[PDB]
Amino acid sequence: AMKTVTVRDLVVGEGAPKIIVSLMGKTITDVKSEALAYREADFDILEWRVDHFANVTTAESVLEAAGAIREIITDKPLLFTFRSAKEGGEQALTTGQYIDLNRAAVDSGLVDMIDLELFTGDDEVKATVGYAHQHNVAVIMSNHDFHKTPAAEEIVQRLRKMQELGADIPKIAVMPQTKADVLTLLTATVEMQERYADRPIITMSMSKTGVISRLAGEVFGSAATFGAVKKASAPGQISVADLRTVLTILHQA
Amino acid sequence: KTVTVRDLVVGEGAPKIIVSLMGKTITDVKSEALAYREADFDILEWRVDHFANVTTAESVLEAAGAIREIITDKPLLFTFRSAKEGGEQALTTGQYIDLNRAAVDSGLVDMIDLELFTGDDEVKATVGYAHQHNVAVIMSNHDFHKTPAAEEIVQRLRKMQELGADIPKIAVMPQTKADVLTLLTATVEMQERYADRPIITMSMSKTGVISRLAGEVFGSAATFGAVKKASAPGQISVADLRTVLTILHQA
Ligand SMILES: [Cl-]
Ligand SMILES: [Cl-]
Repeated sequence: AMKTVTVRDLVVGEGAPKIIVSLMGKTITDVKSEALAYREADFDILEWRVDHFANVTTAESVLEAAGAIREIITDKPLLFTFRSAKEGGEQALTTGQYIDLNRAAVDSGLVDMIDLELFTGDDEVKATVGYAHQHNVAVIMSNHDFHKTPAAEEIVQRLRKMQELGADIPKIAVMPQTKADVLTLLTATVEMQERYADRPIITMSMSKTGVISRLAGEVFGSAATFGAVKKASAPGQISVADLRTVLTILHQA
Repeated sequence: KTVTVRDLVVGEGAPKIIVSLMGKTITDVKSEALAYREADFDILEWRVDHFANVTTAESVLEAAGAIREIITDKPLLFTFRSAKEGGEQALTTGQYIDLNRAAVDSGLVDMIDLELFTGDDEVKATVGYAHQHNVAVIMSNHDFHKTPAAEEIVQRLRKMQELGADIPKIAVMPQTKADVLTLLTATVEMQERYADRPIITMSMSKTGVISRLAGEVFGSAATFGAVKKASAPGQISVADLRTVLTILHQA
């Protein structure tokens, strides 16, 4: 049976899917103005897309920015996410730099969760998951394909490997090229959820064509969904207000 | 291609909303029609099988007239849902065909619903008759216990086209979550390979609700909502249905 994941008092895996929004700021000044602009938006988890932050290799700066968000947004769990260039991110980093950055986030005491990419390297992932858990920081383990939708079987295999590597919440986002691809993503979601999952999972088919996948998580088994405040962090994200509207209708229908 | 009934263009843009009106007497029918005046829907389906005196031709056409007098700006779809497809009363094939012919000849309805499994010759003759009077035909099939394989759902939709349906329609019942996706697969396959007109598909119950919401992407041209009482499992409130369809259209 599926256990839930509680982050800064939000319980993920129960009830209606939770809404995650991404905050993107190049400088400390932008991060602060965006955080202020997000303050009153209707979402559940705040993801900080750190790869949008210039010169992330200056430790003191990343810390300062994290502290700035944490003081403006006091009522939401914070997810620290450096999306690698490999998986659609805005910046290149070495594996070493990537792991150091996430370990720095963990020991800061400022973040509730970190995002770690499944294909970073098994050894590095196991170690960083261990380090996170030792500091009471949850891990969303992710995989993204911005060009195509892999076969359902391959999608399920990846989500299963995320569980094996210790993810608190497995997450996969794929790009549909056809309408059938959207159904392939939902099939994988259902099969994973019904046969192998023992914790919450997050799945999505990107683009306007895949939008339905961001709304039907309650029936098909995705525990959270991404929405946009102003600009999307990945294609297909709709406004958090509209997202909450639909999720509530579906929760009570 | 599209199907235009009055100023409503079916097959274009956001899926159109159909709601069912159910009443046993003329007074019930008037009461419901008045209540529906404010609801936001596109096509009014009269579930004739709920009417208590369907074998009295004078009564049925008075009820239809009553509805048309009240709802003057929406196309009216005349639907006698047979007991064998989950409806409220049983009629012989002859009575059912005669009832639909009388509806067509009345000039009061814009569309009729004919069940695919009525009998090929009777269906062809009634389709021809409706068309001769400029009445559109939604051809339907329902299964309240299971979901046929995708290939059989497609075959049925294809047969509906062959028999001259203006709009093929199929409703199936999911026993599992995978069955909901099977209905959507069949909808996509039909739409992309065989359809040359609008189609309506739905997986019933709350479990299949996605199928009532995602027609713009997957290829269903209309969807049923409920004003106060559902005409089949899984229908959601018409207001909420319009909200979701609009959000999906504007995404
Ligand atoms: Cl996303
Ligand atoms: Cl229905």
